Amino acid sequence: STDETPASYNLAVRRAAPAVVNVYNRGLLEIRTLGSGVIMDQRGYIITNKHVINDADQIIVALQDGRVFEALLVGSDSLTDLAVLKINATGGLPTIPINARRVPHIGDVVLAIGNPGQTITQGIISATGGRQNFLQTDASINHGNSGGALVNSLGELMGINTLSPEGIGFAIPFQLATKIMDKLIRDGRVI
Amino acid sequence: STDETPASYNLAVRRAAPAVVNVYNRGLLEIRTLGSGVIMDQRGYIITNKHVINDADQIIVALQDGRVFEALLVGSDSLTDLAVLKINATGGLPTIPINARRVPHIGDVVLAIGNPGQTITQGIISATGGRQNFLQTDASINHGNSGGALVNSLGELMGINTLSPEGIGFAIPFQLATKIMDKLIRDGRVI
Amino acid sequence: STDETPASYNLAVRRAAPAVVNVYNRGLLEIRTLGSGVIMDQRGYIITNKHVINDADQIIVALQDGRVFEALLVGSDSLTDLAVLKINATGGLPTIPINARRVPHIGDVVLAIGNPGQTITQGIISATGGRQNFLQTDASINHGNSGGALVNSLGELMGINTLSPEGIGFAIPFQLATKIMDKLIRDGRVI
Repeated sequence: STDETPASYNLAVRRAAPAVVNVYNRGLLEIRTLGSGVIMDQRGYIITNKHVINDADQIIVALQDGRVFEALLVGSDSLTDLAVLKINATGGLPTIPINARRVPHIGDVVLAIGNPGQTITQGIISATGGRQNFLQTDASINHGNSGGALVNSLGELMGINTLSPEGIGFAIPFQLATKIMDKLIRDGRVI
Repeated sequence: STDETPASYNLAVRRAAPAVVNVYNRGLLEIRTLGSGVIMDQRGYIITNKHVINDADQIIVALQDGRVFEALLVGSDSLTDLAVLKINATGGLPTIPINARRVPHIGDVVLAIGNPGQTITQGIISATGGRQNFLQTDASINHGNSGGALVNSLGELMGINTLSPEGIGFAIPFQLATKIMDKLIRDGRVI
Repeated sequence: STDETPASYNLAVRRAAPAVVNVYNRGLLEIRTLGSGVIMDQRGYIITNKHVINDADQIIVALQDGRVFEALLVGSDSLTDLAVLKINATGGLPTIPINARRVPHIGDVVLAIGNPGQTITQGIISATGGRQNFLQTDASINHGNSGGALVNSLGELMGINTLSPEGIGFAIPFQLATKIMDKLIRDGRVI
């Protein structure tokens, strides 16, 4: 035992977890924990759930490495319950690994990462995903990880954890989430 | 990441999932989803749960590949809550992989496959299984997969998912299910 | 399929499960199942939950191999809900594998072993752990395994399953559990 290495998905945690953040509201002084989010690129864009940021007076985002920014709402999308936020990117933002060539398959191991410290759960893709139906997994998806990332054993993004037929959780496929993000960055709320 | 392959049990899904079917009732016009089932052999026999087919006016079975047959009830077994159905086998029926030599061990990875699209969940054998006590697993077993198959990482049948001490699901060991099926094929309902 | 070997954590079950025991009460004749426990060393010391043994007239411990001892309460610790018991050690007691050099990492596969036959569930370490916060896992932790062991793929002890924010279970890190045990062996109940 002392010699061998335990079976683990910590590799995927190290690669992906730095990019998953905590999202807060700062009403006026009161601070509330809204949910989780995912940093997508170096420009400083972040995906979360529309319900997380629906009634936010001031939106704060907190990385695992200690940094704390204020975020502005780029726009949202009610059908997929997504929302894009924006923050100034100090040189060096951790971003969620994305592989556009990677095709998710049923049975793929996935970790749901969310920051209520950080909390990670394991399952598989039960079913591959408005425009299209969503990705299903038996990894626990709750408020503490709603808006966070779902990743495979390599750390590659498979989807965005979402809330709301029992024992199964839902994520929005990363292909669709990317397209919704882009369209929200250009136009605003899009229909 | 782009180079490497994600950890996955999709191999077992491809081998086993084609054999798991949807079972319906066709009362007179109304169609209801009863549950799931498993095709056992080329003769066209199918195992499901006695409770799934208990009050069926007309029984319909639907494969993943698009084919739709009517099934007749060969007989049932109340103690194990199993039921054997029969359909005409067009040349080429997908059958559930079975390995009679394979000995299931505690800790074995298992997938619960059921067709409510198809839905798959992952766990292990918590406990190895009337005549004998049943197999236990922490893979989610619900109505959407009740009557479906439980399989290992190789796709080999370990048992038949059944419903009805929390957080644990139950399947009937494939050895016992085979024997009950045979006895139901020969005699009818057996005691 | 017939050739290949199923993915399994049965290795860790064989190494660790023999050490996890059933704990009973023997009030005066009535016998009740209190919960689970873990044999730590050859001296015959056993860890369980303070709540399992809180109102015990007579404490009985039963190994998987058939042996049945009476245990005496060495002392307890309310903050961590732990308790140390003692039994006479016939030559040959199975003990829970412990690796003091092993550092638990987030994402590590873990099995929760408890004896309500024996029942085992699988998850990962969601979060690494009074003195310190506890270890989190998505492996099912219930009464049937409360007081039992949490182990990695190698069978090495990671913590003691404990009961009492949804979908997540808690174990006391094995490093802290060792220290509490020692201090309870020397002084008694410790503060």
